[PDB]
Amino acid sequence: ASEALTMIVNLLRSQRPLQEPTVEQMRAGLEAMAQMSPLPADVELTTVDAGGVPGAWVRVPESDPDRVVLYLHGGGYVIGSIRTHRDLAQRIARAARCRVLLIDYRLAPEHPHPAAVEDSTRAYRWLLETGSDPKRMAIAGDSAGGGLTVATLVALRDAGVPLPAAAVCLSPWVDLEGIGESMTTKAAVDPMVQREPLLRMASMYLAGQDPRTPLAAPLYADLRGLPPLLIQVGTAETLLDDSVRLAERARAAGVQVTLEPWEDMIHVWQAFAAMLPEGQQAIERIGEFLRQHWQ
Repeated sequence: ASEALTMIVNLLRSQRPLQEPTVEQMRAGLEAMAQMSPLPADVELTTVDAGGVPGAWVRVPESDPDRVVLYLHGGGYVIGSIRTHRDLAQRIARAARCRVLLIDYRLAPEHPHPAAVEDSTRAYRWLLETGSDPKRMAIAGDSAGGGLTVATLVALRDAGVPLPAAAVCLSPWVDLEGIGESMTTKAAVDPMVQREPLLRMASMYLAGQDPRTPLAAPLYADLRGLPPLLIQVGTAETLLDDSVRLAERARAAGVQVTLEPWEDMIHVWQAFAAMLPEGQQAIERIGEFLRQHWQ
């Protein structure tokens, strides 16, 4: 991997964003880290009420105004915000040549499952209500937001809502128990995600609900009929086997899955694209995949 990976690893091993002592310190810590990425002057951000869910439209000069990604940020269902993920959103907008709707879905512990899924589905329905066409749409998200992407598709499908052209999951979190093999075998190389913080956040999100509740943990959901999926994951991830198991489940359900394991990459490495070449390479691939499914 690029030597730049070492710089990102060193940042993460010191900041330990998922290990802050309180939820508010975790939230603030991630916001502080996100501030480090230079947000380009050509990005246009417009706040919107996306049918009862706050959001921001993220547009760049070459955004096709009729193509839209609904972007579901990471943060364990507990942290993250429009501020933390606006840079990743604009990078995707730029690569896919589309608009991104970045939503502020309800967070746990204040608002446990199923609040996040209610909000994601509501935002998607609002996009349809306001004139976006499924064939020009996609849903994407990282980490918890990658799990949320799958859950949102399931819930939309089950409600008879037309599904979008494609979806993208970046290091998705789909196993709230942390029982994948890599949770043990990649613990040494993962500078961000370990089982203890995952269980901590899962508890906040679940509020005592079964950790295999399908819309919370879509490893246990019925995935038949989902649109083409791209799953990007790094091999230096405790969450590697979340992606592997998701791909297995989706393919078994007839979904057209592309599982892309990026050698030596860390969790949501795409977010570090300002400094990490593989991050920008992976984002370019996301744009290629989306544009292909929108042809």
